[PDB]
Amino acid sequence: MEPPVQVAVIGSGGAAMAAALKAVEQGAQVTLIERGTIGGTAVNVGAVPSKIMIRAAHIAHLRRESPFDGGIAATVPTIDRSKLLAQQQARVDELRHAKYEGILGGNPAITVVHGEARFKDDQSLTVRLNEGGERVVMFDRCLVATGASPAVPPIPGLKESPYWTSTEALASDTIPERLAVIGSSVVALELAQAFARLGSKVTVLARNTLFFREDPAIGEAVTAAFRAEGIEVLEHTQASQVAHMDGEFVLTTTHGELRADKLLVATGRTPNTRSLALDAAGVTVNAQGAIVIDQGMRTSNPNIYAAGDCTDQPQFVYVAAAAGTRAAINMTGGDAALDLTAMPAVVFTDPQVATVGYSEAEAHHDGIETDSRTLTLDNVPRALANFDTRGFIKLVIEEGSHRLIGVQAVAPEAGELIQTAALAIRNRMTVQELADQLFPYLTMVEGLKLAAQTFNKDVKQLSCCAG
Amino acid sequence: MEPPVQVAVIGSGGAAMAAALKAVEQGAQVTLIERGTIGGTAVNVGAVPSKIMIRAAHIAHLRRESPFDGGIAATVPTIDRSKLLAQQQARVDELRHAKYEGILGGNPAITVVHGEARFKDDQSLTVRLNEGGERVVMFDRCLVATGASPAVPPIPGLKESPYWTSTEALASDTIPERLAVIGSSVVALELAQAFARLGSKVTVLARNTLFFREDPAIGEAVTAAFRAEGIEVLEHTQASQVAHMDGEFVLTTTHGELRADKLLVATGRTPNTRSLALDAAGVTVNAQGAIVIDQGMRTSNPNIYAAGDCTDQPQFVYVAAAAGTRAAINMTGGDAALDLTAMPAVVFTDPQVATVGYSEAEAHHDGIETDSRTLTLDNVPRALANFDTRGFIKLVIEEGSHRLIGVQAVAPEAGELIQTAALAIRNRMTVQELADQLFPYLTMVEGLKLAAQTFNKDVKQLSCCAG
Ligand SMILES: Cc1cc2nc3c(=O)[nH]c(=O)nc-3n(C[C@H](O)[C@H](O)[C@H](O)COP(=O)(O)OP(=O)(O)OC[C@H]3O[C@@H](n4cnc5c(N)ncnc54)[C@H](O)[C@@H]3O)c2cc1C
Ligand SMILES: Cc1cc2nc3c(=O)[nH]c(=O)nc-3n(C[C@H](O)[C@H](O)[C@H](O)COP(=O)(O)OP(=O)(O)OC[C@H]3O[C@@H](n4cnc5c(N)ncnc54)[C@H](O)[C@@H]3O)c2cc1C
Ligand SMILES: NC(=O)c1ccc[n+]([C@@H]2O[C@H](COP(=O)([O-])OP(=O)(O)OC[C@H]3O[C@@H](n4cnc5c(N)ncnc54)[C@H](OP(=O)(O)O)[C@@H]3O)[C@@H](O)[C@H]2O)c1
Ligand SMILES: NC(=O)c1ccc[n+]([C@@H]2O[C@H](COP(=O)([O-])OP(=O)(O)OC[C@H]3O[C@@H](n4cnc5c(N)ncnc54)[C@H](OP(=O)(O)O)[C@@H]3O)[C@@H](O)[C@H]2O)c1
Ligand SMILES: [Hg+2]
Ligand SMILES: [Hg+2]
Repeated sequence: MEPPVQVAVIGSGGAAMAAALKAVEQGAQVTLIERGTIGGTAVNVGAVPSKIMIRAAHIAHLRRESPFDGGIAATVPTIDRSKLLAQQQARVDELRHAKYEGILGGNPAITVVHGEARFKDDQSLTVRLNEGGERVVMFDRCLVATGASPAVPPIPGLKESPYWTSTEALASDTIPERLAVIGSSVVALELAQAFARLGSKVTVLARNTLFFREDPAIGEAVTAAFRAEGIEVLEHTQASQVAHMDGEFVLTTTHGELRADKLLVATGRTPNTRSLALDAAGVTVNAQGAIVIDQGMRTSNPNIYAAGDCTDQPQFVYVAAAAGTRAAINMTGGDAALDLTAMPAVVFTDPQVATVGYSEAEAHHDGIETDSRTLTLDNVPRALANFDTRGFIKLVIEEGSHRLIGVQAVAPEAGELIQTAALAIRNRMTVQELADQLFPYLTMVEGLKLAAQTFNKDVKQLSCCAG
Repeated sequence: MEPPVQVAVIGSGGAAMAAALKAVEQGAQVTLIERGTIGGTAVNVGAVPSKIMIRAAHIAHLRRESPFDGGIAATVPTIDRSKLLAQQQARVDELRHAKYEGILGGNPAITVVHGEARFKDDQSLTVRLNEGGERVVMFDRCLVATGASPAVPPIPGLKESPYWTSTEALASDTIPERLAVIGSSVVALELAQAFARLGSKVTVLARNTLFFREDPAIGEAVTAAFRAEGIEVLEHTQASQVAHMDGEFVLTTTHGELRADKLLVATGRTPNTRSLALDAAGVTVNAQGAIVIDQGMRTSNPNIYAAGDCTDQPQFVYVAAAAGTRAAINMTGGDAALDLTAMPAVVFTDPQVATVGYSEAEAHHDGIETDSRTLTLDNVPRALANFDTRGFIKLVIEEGSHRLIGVQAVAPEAGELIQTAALAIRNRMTVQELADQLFPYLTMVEGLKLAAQTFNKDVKQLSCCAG
């Protein structure tokens, strides 16, 4: 009779949870090791609390102003951040219980160990237990799903100052009068706008332009939107010194001296791999410290897998979970691979950013010949009816085949409409085929159809829902 | 040398516009006859003004209340309906110019005639001109695209009372203190909620239940939502007498006497065909007065076509436009057919209703064996993060193949997510295939994936974005 496979999982985030559950489903016995709070980043200090805070911010903003203020009075709402934080935290705590702790605890084929794991060799871990002492965890296969942590640039004075990462910002019980933000990508900008809408005077120090690594139309639209609601965006601006004196931050910058009550540093994340003794198990990392893996999540050691933010994978919980599931399949004798060809991504600013597939520049880099169309939102009936035409929908096609290969959008509800684009790309549709489908009038997603139609004719001279 | 085909178009709405433009593109000479305002229903008195008013209502509602009121103060906003109406009307007038009048006037192959057309015979019309007298319009082919008008039930006292249809409601410059609504489908309920949110005390007299012809889960959710925000929904209630006395409506009902300042009657629409002398051209109508057509929009007379609300077609401007385009193709020697298999539909209540493909009941009626899953919105991360879990997402599949054949949703942004469902149905995807696609976390559209996963496993015991 053959014994259950012994699977060790390091972490308890989206990747680890998916792996643990799939491994048990496949008949393995799981030992899961977590050094901090169960659930990792998405539930505790990431996606969930951030989206809640952004929704609160949206309501505050719309109470302050709207495109219908000519006929609907607005007021500046009083904000009780203590109550908002309590509400936010209760949902976080509830979800941690329901989807993480309750699922791990209610399964007898799973042992949770509260401690910090490192590799002893290629078939065992040593765990420094949170209650002191150690245990050894022997395994047949191991998944490393240790995630990442906020990166901190070596700006003089920053290290010893009382600055915030996303964690401390989300956990804060007060809205600061003045918030400085160093960074210019999704964490910085999601949180900058939320804090601004909840009452902070926000200044963003962007070392280049916003969303510098994305199609430049994205940063252009987001920058304009931010400035329109009173967020200061200092482009090509870095702080050379941080100080905290007489109860406030003092930043020395290329733009002059800036003062603020709180400072958010949102300058990327780094993989959590330095405490793992990966060399002891022959697990290779890249120049950023990320664990190198193939499409099956296999490391340089055949019995060790890695998934999620501790690898080079896109840092989205749906990617981490998908990777964990497939790692578990492979740890239990299967043959699975992760396909990210139609992976959507959403930035929860207002307007939202959403992308899927190739930008023009990404396609060019991969040797693909392209064409594109960029439909400004003043051509989308829904945006016109809302009297808010900030943004655009951009479609990228392969030349010759006219297959849709990418979409980038800046729009309210961009995160909803992007999934239609994602399915169109998955199903290898041409823009003509997409345009010939019926879309509902006066929805944002109708903009995909209208953009697709501009490859053939002028949408300006097209009648209502022609197609 | 062969002459341009002479195409007559009756109407100037979505169907007529699409046809006129396509006919010219195909080398025909168009004579378009319109008795009233250019643009017909969607732009002037339908979709556009209604969606604007509903958006205004949404802002008013969120200024009044939200799930975040524990930490964000709310006020009752003053509403200036004169300013809101002016804003609404300016957008209507702008769009009529841009997409209808400017397009017709700027094309020399198009003659617009201001008058009421009827058939003289099967190759000509007589037009009663708005400025008096008549002209004859000879044609080789004719498209009838005359739309529909609000239906009015023969309730004693109603005919001679100063009641509203959707037209008068949308054009009103004041929000009535008390609004009674007779009707229980999309027009009644879209407008009931908009008026309620803008300040009216609204009472809906529904002769059966809300959305009686739809999957019963829809009406159940909408009814609960309406009651939750103080709209009275009187089910199985009809008015047997209308009177207008001492400046108010007095309705005699099965629920007792009801009084209101204004009365909206929203009890369907009827095709505009009685003034057409259709018998003179051998064009057959059905028992409702709708012009009978095939999938190519051809009537009983081979030289006459019909499209839009004057037929039995679904009354959506995107259907009318698609039908008009294809009628024009067929009028100019082509072979086109309209496929409504993946036709989405959206109700702009809050939460929205959206449907595509078959309900369980519709599938059963067509001999299709089905299974289904209904995911309540308290399982959707986005809804949880918004602290608003009103609604559900329901998926209908064919048994055996597991092909997705229908989706019904009641949710905020249901109209956006429904298009992903529409494409999945177009591409003949199984629920397993849909579930294995990556969706963005904390979007409403993620609910489609989560619902799809419940055909295989319990979503309650699934970890974050497992899949
Ligand atoms: C502010 C913010 C907002 C975000 N918003 C979104 C969003 O809207 N949508 C989205 O899809 N994604 C979002 N993300 C990203 C998402 O949170 C991550 O991509 C995802 O949570 C990564 O999951 P994971 O399983 O790889 O790692 P994690 O969830 O980070 O879990 C790793 C776990 O391993 C533990 N650990 C590490 N080392 C050891 C060790 N040696 N021994 C024991 N335990 C260890 C850690 O304590 C941690 O609990 C956001 C992230 C942040 C920071
Ligand atoms: C309140 C309301 C809200 C709506 N909301 C939406 C929505 O959100 N989304 C959506 O897709 N659809 C919506 N609709 C439906 C949409 O407006 C219609 O389905 C669409 O406009 C029909 O277009 P059509 O071309 O068939 O007819 P119409 O646009 O009605 O045009 C018919 C034209 O023919 C003219 N005419 C009639 N008889 C004659 C004659 N004998 N001679 C000359 N001219 C004549 C009329 O004056 C009219 O201008 C809504 C409708 C209403 C009433
Ligand atoms: N909605 C979501 O899905 C979501 C939400 C939050 C986080 N996340 C994920 O979590 C990860 C972390 O996000 P992130 O926004 O922190 O990082 P990121 O997207 O990796 O971007 C790095 C940011 O740091 C800046 N930067 C780096 N070093 C700097 C320095 N020395 N000085 C000033 N600026 C510096 C970069 O500027 P330049 O671009 O100019 O180099 C850029 O703005 C990302 O993968 C992100 O997608 C996702
Ligand atoms: N968002 C959109 O796409 C949109 C918006 C507006 C309109 N439209 C379209 O325009 C058309 C008209 O919509 P509509 O809502 O007026 O009609 P509808 O959807 O055809 O529904 C008819 C309504 O009238 C009721 N009714 C009929 N006779 C009645 C009587 N004698 N007494 C009381 N109630 C009576 C019906 O009740 P029962 O159901 O109980 O019989 C039902 O509520 C529809 O095709 C609609 O889809 C679409
Ligand atoms: Hg349209
Ligand atoms: Hg998730």
